[PDB]
Amino acid sequence: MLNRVVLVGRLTKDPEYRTTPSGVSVATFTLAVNRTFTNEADFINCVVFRRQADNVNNYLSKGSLAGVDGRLQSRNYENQEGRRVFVTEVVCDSVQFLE
Amino acid sequence: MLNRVVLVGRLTKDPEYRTTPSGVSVATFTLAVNRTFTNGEREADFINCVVFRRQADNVNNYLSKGSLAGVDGRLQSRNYENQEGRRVFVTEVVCDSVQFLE
Ligand SMILES: O=c1[nH]cc(F)c(=O)[nH]1
Repeated sequence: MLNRVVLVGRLTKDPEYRTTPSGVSVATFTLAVNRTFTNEADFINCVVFRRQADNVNNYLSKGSLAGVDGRLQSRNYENQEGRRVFVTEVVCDSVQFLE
Repeated sequence: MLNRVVLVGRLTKDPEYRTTPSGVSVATFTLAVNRTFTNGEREADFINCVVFRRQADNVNNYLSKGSLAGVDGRLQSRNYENQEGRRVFVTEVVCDSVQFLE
């Protein structure tokens, strides 16, 4: 079914590397996406698969402007405090490096 | 900045329909959005949506568990403390429009 999300925002921190529970490598970063209206940003976790993870970790850093096109994915997991965390993330088909 | 979400899916439950403390209609539901790829089995994503005003009224009046719907909106994050004292991070789709597809 149709699942498409597009964002332009600035990274809140330097991107990271991580391995999925199944051992697949990804890059992760958080995008601060300023709203168009007035009463503020939204903070959206993004996930890049395969070698695109290397472009993300080398070209972007905290404050970099980026654009993402991808799909929204839900998952959940138990954190270290033994707590069930529910997340909705953008799994990126492409990341555009705007600056 | 650019922030756009489009989804087609089916409601996992009857929408929840209420009037906020500002006086606006509010509707919430979870859209089960099937993935295009397959594992052979095909998995789904479960996206929390919220709609306000006339679109909320329409959602309550026409959508029910299992209904096919299309949403066009924006992705919003927020924070809250639960009664256990834990910070909970919320990501949901705030719908500008809902399309009824059945
Ligand atoms: O962050 C993630 N994105 C997609 C996945 F399939 C997963 O396991 N973890």
